[PDB]
Amino acid sequence: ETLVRPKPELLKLLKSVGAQKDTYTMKEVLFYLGQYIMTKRLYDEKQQHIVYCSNDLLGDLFGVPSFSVKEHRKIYTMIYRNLV
Ligand SMILES: CCOc1cc2c(cc1OCC)[C@H](c1ccc(Cl)cc1)N(c1ccc(C)cc1OCc1nnn[nH]1)C(=O)C2
Ligand SMILES: CCOc1cc2c(cc1OCC)[C@H](c1ccc(Cl)cc1)N(c1ccc(C)cc1OCc1nnn[nH]1)C(=O)C2
Repeated sequence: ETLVRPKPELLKLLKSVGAQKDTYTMKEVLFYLGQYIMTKRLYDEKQQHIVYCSNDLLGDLFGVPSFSVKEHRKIYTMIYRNLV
């Protein structure tokens, strides 16, 4: 139920995929990031689970060049780095 306030860069990213809010549940953040990954085609066509964000704003925000979507605890850390 927790509402979080994204830092400026993550907030702009969320707004790029149609987010209209100031604060978000972690669920909404994950949905919007998933939409971002889909729209920017940061997932690989052939390779399961891996998101390639090295060329992308997302990579700048997360501080990694790639990650697996299976690693939920790591994903939470990467997002929380970008929350107030
Ligand atoms: C209540 C809503 O919850 C979630 C929604 C979404 C995800 C995880 C969630 O919750 C778990 C933390 C993840 C995802 C992973 C990491 C981030 Cl940086 C962003 C989004 N995703 C997603 C993105 C890419 C790929 C290849 C599979 C995905 O998703 C199936 C998948 N996820 N894990 N295995 N398969 C979404 O499109 C939305
Ligand atoms: C109550 C919160 O729980 C946890 C949170 C986190 C982790 C483990 C947890 O609990 C298990 C010990 C682990 C991690 C591993 C060891 C330590 Cl020395 C520090 C952090 N991690 C994490 C860090 C780096 C990498 C490359 C992957 C990670 O994570 C994979 C991963 N594991 N599960 N999903 N993704 C986190 O970013 C947060």
